[PDB]
This record gives sequence, C-alpha cells and structure tokens, in this order.
Amino acid sequence: QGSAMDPPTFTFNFNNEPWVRGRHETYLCFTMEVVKHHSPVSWKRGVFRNQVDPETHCHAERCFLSWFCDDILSPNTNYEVTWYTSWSPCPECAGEVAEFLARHSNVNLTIFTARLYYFWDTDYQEGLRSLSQEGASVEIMGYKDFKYCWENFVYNDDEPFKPWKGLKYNFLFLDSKLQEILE
Ligand SMILES: [Zn+2]
Repeated sequence: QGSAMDPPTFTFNFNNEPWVRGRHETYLCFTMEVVKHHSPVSWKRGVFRNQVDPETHCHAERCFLSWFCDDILSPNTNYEVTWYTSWSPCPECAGEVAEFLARHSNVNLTIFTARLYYFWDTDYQEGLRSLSQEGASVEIMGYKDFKYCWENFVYNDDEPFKPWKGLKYNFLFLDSKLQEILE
C-alpha cells in the first residue's frame, strides 16, 4: 500500500499533456474492495512507484501483481480493483497483466490513465489492444478522476483541487487517439 504523495509529486506526475517530458516514473494508484460471498468485507488501496524505463519488470504494474499475490488473492473470493496510473503500461507488462486476467475471472479490473505512453508505436498499441480485448476497462483519466485522486491519494492538507490548463483538451485528444487504437 505504501504512502500517499505530497501535492508536488502528484500534480507533476499526473499532468496530462500527451508529450510531457521528464516523467521517469509510473505512479500506480488503486482502490480495491475485497468481496467474500458478495459482502465487501474490506477495502484496501494504495500507491506503487517505480521507473518506466525498460529494465525487466520492476514496473509499477508488476510490483502491483507481486503484492497482490503475496498478501491477498485468497482462494475463494471475488475482487474489485481499479487503477489510476500516470503513464500507460509498457507492452511487456500489458502482457503479464492481460494474461493474469484471462487466468482469473475472480479479478475484475479497470484502468484510468493520465497519459498514453508511446501511443504511436504499433507495439505499445497492441498491448492496450490485448488489455481491452481480454476483459479490462481501459480509459483516459479526465477531470472527475483527477479530483478523485487529489482527495484520496495525496497529502492535500484538506485543500481543494486546482485544475491545470488544457486538462480538458489533453483529455479530449488522448481519448480520440485511444478510441482510434481500439477501432
Ligand atoms: Zn512495464
């Protein structure tokens, strides 16, 4: 589960301009409601933070899966889990994930992402492709969701969310490209 992020670390890593430059980390946020015989018994949620440069799988998406398996995934359960990530995933992790999913119906996942990482690369595209196609919701994190993250996952000091400019357009464009990839 880790720690929440100070406001700087958040607004910086969650800034949604498609070509932002200097974001050497994927910040992965999540809410998860555990659900045993249909009654949600508990809710746990958190923030994993690591690098995005390809050295194998010390990728945020994997440190997630390792933790999920160590301290959770009980035998007979159903999980509800969703992700607020700063960068979309690499394609290799998009693999290990989509796979773990096809291999566990008792996990339902949905992905909200500030940015599409390398959205123009046939290979990254095909990753997103197999996540959508294999039972995961995948969409571009917009206003609703940003505010959501400002309150939940950040040491905000009970202060209010202040949007950055273009956030509305930045969203609009990323979603155009995304519905494009999947079309
Ligand atoms: Zn990765």
